[PDB]
Amino acid sequence: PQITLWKRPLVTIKIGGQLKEALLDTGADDTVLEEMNLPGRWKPKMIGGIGGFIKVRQYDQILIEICGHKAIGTVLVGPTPVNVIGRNLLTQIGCTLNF
Amino acid sequence: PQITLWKRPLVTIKIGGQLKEALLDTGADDTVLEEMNLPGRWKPKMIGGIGGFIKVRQYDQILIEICGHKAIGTVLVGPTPVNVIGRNLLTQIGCTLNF
Ligand SMILES: CCC(CC)CN(C[C@@H](O)[C@H](Cc1ccccc1)NC(=O)O[C@H]1CO[C@H]2OCC[C@H]21)S(=O)(=O)c1ccc(OC)cc1
Repeated sequence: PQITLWKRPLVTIKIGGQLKEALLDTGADDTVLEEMNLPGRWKPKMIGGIGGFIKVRQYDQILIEICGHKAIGTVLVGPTPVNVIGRNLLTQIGCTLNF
Repeated sequence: PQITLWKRPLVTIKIGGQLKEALLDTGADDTVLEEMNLPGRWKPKMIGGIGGFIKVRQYDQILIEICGHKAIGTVLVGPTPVNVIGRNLLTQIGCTLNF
């Protein structure tokens, strides 16, 4: 689809078999989701944003469907203000910026 | 143009008579720029992201050119680690997300 930006580009995602709403975020290198349960192993990591750094759990090679498009990649879980889909997954679904 | 997301979507902007690099950021409601001593009145504001909130100065009706596309709107100035062009201006230059 072509998504205009008068509203937040929020979309439905499927991860761990569960539906969620997430923000398509071209300013995020990484995908960061709010606290949730995911199966498999994870590693503790740090990630920094506009206000400083937070502790996240890093899940690698996670299946996630974004607005009907499949991706498999790294998902960070932690106290982010909102679920964000970052460039690591936006590239996989073929998302580009156009003006 | 079309911008892929293999790397950060950095572009040159002109604001306050200065050229700077800034992210085209679909996840930013507002535009947030590195500390700069703009003239005119402003209003205090706090904006939150990963890590928490930062204090910024809100300037209204600021002229800003993004890849040769002119815009005018609100710009927030403060200790951000990166310049981000938010949806308030991305809509003015006709920017969409496409996949
Ligand atoms: C609330 C959603 C999101 C935070 C997630 C908001 N951000 C825009 C993002 O694009 C920032 C913009 C941003 C980019 C880089 C450094 C600071 C901020 N990116 C970001 O935090 O990404 C992190 C996750 O992936 C990593 O790659 C970048 C940092 C990591 S922001 O910078 O904090 C922000 C911008 C405008 C605003 O107006 C009300 C309020 C908050």
